[PDB]
Amino acid sequence: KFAYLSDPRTKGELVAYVLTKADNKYENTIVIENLKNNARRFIENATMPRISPDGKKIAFMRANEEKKVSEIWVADLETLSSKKILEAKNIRSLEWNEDSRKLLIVGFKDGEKTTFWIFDTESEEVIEEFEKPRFSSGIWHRDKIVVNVPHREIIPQYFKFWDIYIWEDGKEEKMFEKVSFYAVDSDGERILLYGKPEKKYMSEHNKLYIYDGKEVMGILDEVDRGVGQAKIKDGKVYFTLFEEGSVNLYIWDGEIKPIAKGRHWIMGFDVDEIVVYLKETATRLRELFTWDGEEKQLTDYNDP
Amino acid sequence: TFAKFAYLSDPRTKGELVAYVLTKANLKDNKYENTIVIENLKNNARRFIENATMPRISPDGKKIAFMRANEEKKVSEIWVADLETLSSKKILEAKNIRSLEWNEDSRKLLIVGFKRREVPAWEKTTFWIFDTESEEVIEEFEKPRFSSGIWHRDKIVVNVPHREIIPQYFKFWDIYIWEDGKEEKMFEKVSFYAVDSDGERILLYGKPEKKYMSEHNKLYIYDGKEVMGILDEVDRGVGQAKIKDGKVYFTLFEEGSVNLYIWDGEIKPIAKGRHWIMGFDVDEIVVYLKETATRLRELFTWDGEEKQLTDYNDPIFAKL
Repeated sequence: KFAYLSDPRTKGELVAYVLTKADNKYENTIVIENLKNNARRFIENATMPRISPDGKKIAFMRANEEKKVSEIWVADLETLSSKKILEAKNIRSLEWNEDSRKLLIVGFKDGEKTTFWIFDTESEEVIEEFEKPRFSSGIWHRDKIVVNVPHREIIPQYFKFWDIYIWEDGKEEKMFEKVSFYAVDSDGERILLYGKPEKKYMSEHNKLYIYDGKEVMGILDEVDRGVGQAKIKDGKVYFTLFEEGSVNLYIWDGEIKPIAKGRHWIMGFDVDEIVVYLKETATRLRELFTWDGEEKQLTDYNDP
Repeated sequence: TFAKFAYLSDPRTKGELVAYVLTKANLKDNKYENTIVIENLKNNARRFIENATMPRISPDGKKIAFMRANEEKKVSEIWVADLETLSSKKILEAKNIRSLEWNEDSRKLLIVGFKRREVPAWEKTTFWIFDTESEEVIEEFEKPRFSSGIWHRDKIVVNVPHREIIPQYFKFWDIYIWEDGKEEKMFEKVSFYAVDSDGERILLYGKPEKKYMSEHNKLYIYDGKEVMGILDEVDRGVGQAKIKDGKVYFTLFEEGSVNLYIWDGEIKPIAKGRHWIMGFDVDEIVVYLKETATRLRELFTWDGEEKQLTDYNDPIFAKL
């Protein structure tokens, strides 16, 4: 079989991704590549690569058989002394704080709870923990956490709605009540919201909105397309659109401009100093590319 | 602070009967209460079942199955009311109920849900077949979490998530057909799942085979020969879909509206306009909930022509 790439990530001039190949069973491996060197590192049986903004550390998930546990590890990129920091039944998200110190882990140990752990690198331990209803999710907003929780109602509902809180040190305030979007990213100032506008919950497409404490501002209101994945970085939002057989990557900075548009589908991207993504085509499996204004191919596992 | 209104959900029809859930604030007990209303289309006569949701009228119009929440036990109960003998009873207790569906014979009842200890719509999944004649559960089986099932004549078509160990993100399903404790695989690792059957054709919902798939779910019909798409050339999201006598009834999300259509080899509108259709059903007649910018959802029928059946929220203004 071929090499199947997942979960492209970048910070500084490092890029990382998951490589899936088959011996017995299928095998995941994190590859870490420097973009002025091209030498590669290897974490075996690892998934969910997340590297700190400052580039000193990488967190990851390792699947574990027998105990049937999902493990969270953290390692120094230099010395590479990895250590297991947490165990859970399942992990839904893993995200570094801007300070390259705190890690947010969301996962599962009426009914079930989503657990949010905050790991500290200096203490070298989990320092806070809280629980929310099921299907909850969260993201860092500076040192606060923006938490999405499903909207609970006694009146039967046809559409699915969300409450959104901002959380800090055990206390929280409700941002939105019964809305049709949820928070997916933040640049520490603007929160990026994915979904449908308030009262137009019956609308056709998932789109994007920015919120800073003043008003909710759509950035795709007049584009009749649906969004795949989106990120925000320094006030600019990077996002993928479903467009007639293709999935294309765009940037918004007040104007929508294309990063990677064509007969392809972009399946995962990340952006720090340089935009990185996985692009697949009809004939070729997804390879890793970079984009600094111009596209460059970084991987060629599936040559043929 | 507001809620002065009646909130309608889950429209159903069999023969000359329609039913739905009416939800309303009890100003005495200070909480919302769900009531099933059963209306006869010939004379507009109504019947009520208090403290109930999930109305399911038996094909022969002689029974209704429904769900009752026990707040104090944290369990959902399945009940059956006999509209002829005017009696009802609890037939099953479970933690949660996913679906409730009568067999064509108005005797067997398929319940899918989650057992109790000791896509807009109104660690194992358990499937129960309850027999109203025998008055007991006659078949019961478990599948992995997030499985689902529908009747296909006297068989059950079962959708099971295709987990596989190749980590991914497009959702795949295996689909089996089940009878008398034995099953057969019909589809292996497909990006759709069975949502309805008319006894002959199976209606499938999901995303195209092959690389192309992406934004919207689509509708497909399995006829015993090939899986055929019926909306591949229409770039719109699909809501709910049902198949009856080989015709497919479905909602599309179009430009801020949600419209109801019928497919019979070509697509024709049933209820198209600046509105949203919030659930529908079809037997001899089509029934649906329709909401607008200025009006909360009310019940409507369609037999070639639209007729408004309810006016709870505008009882003076609406019916002139």
